[PDB]
Amino acid sequence: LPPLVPALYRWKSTGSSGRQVQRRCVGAEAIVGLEEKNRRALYDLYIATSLRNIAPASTLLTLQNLKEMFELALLDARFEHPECACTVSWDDEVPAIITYESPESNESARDWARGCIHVQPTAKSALDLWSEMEEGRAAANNTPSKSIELFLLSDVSTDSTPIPQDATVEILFHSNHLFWDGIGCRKFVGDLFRLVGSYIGRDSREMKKIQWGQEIKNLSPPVVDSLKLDINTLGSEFDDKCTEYTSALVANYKSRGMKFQPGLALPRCVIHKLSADESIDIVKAVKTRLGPGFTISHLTQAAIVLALLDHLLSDDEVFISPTSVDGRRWLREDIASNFYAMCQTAAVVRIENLKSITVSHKDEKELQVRALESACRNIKKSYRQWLENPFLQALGLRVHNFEASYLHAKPIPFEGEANPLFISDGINERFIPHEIKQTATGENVLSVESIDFVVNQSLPYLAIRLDSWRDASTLNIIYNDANYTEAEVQKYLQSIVEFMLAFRL
Repeated sequence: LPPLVPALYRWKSTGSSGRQVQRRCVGAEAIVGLEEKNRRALYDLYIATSLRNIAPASTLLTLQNLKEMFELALLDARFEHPECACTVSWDDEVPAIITYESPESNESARDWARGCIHVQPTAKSALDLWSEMEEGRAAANNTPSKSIELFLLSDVSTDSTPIPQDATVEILFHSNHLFWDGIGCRKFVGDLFRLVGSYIGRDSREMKKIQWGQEIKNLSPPVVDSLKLDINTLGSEFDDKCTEYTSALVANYKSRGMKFQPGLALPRCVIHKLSADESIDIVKAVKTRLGPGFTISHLTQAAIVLALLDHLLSDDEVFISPTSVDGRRWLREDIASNFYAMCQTAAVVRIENLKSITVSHKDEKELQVRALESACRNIKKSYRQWLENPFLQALGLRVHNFEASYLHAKPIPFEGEANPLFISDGINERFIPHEIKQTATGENVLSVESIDFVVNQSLPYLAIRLDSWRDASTLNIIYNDANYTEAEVQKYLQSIVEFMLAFRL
């Protein structure tokens, strides 16, 4: 297994002015950056936010003036976090190249921001537009997505129609996954919602010009150089643990699992929003039944497994799932909480003795609870083997480099069957505010009602995401519609939800 490598991934000035820098991407970046996949938007991130106009009656909003305010916000945000204007290129190597260049002029910067914000008077939701964009893609037939763009939608006649009191404005954020992980992208949405507050109800042309060039130092530093651990100190324990992961990875590609139909078509999504009341009861049941260190994310992973067992093989089968985790805790404290580029690593969930946890929905509640509890303890114990290790972020970078190379070499890496994968997105309040306010007055202007986070799926496994907003948990399953019917995914999602609900006290 090739080593890191830190020098290989640092920012480099590409010319005399210092205004353009580039770096070879690393780890999970290399996976989502694979040229043949990135050009087809195969891992693109979308965040669908539904907002409600709760502003004072004297605040006049239109799609046209919202676009103007978000252009201003996006410029401020580019200064704070220039990942939003990085671009991608490739040579003959597997890892993508990430470039950042300061705007050549304030005019050029303004042109760029205008180019990233779009509006439509329409009744379509943000997710309706995702569907349309993916259908349109696809039909249009090979250019990588921008780091970020926004689409503002509202059911009004024109872009100068005042948005009625309590009317919905939807925003779809669309990002090339190369330049962010889910955390960084949501943090950036939060930043835009903060920054746009400066421009509601005002002389923006007269405001202090941004000194372009000065934001280069605001790019997230290279992950390798940001670690607590000195990677030069690594040895055979590190190599063995990396090999344990890559062995699990390769075996997961080849393992028995959920049947799928071969092919490739469009990414699709099925969403189940649990009520706040249900979510609070589920979280309480986890705390009570299982205690500290256990979470609804563990329970969801447990329910995924029980739903899989109920849906379906060898006596000694082990459920093995190479998952990804946020790597920020492995970064130095003064970097870790302000990191917008990809910062992901890897763990392997393992659950043995599947027969002992095989329960139907018609079995006694106590049997189901006991099965879920067993699985949760297996899940948490698994994570412990990975998360307690100080080299884990370094391992992620190294093994994900390998994974990118594997996926380049094997474009159809699953055959016949693929087990569902769980991704926890966590609590959205960490990153995005409940309201957009007029900053000068503190007045609420737009209520952020719902947040749905989607990542395009071009591989044949069910990718199951959990997050939370306003104390309500949402489960989303993203799948490719060549591989499953919507009905079977819905059936599976409902099964997972039913087991989660069964855990309630």
